[PDB]
Amino acid sequence: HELNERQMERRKNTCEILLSRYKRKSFLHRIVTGDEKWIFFVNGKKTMLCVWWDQSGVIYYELLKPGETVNAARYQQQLINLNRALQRKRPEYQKRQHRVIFLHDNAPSHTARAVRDTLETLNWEVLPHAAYSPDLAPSDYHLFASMGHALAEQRFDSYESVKKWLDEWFAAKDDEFYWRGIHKLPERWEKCVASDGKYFE
Ligand SMILES: Cc1nnc(C(=O)NC(C)(C)c2nc(C(=O)NCc3ccc(F)cc3)c(O)c(=O)n2C)o1
Ligand SMILES: [Mg+2]
Ligand SMILES: [Mg+2]
Repeated sequence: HELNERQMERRKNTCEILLSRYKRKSFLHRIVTGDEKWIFFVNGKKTMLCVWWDQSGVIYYELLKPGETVNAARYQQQLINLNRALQRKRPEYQKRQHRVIFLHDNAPSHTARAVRDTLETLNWEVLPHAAYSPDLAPSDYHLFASMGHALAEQRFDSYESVKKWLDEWFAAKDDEFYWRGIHKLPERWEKCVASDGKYFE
C-alpha cells in the first residue's frame, strides 16, 4: 500500500503524541492489545482468530465458526468476555489499581456506537491508532508475524485442531516474547516519526 498524504500525517502525528507521552511516563505495562486474523483449513474454509494480549501473555481469544465475521454485536460481547478474563488473570486490574489502556485498530466494528459505549462503560483508555498501520500494532508486527511462519507449516483438518494448535503455541512462548512485543512500541513510534509517517525498515 502506498500511503497518501493524509495517512502519513495521521501516522506521524499519532506516533509523536504516543512517544511524548511515553517519555513523560511509560504506560506500556498497562496496554492490552488485540486484533483479528483468518486461519485457513480444508474440508476452502477459514476461521477468524480474535485475540487479546499484554506483556504477560494471551488474556483471551475466540476462534469464530467457519466463515463467520466480527460485527458490532459480536465485538461488544467479546470486549465484555475479555474483561471477565482480565479480572481473573490480571489482579492489578481486578483491584482497580490500574486502568486498562486498550490498543486496537480502526476496523468499523471496533468504532461502532455500541462498542464505543461499551469501552466507555468498561472505562478503558482507548489509544489512538492510525489507519493502515499494522507496523504500529503489536498483534501484527509481533504476534501474528511469529504465528504466521508456524501456521504456514500446518494443514488443519478441523476447527478444533486449530484451537489446540493455538493453545499450545500461545503457551509455549515465554513471558519474555510477549514482553518484547509490547516494549518494541517506542522504537517503532520513533522510526515512524523519523520516516515522517512513511513505512519504515
Ligand atoms: C484503514 C484500512 N483499510 N484497510 C486497512 C488495512 O490496514 N488493511 C491491511 C490488510 C493492511 C490490514 N488490515 C487490518 C485490518 O484490521 N483491516 C480492517 C480495517 C479497515 C479499516 C480501517 F480503518 C482499519 C482496519 C489488519 O489487522 C492487518 O493486519 N492488515 C495487515 O486499513
Ligand atoms: Mg485488524
Ligand atoms: Mg492485523
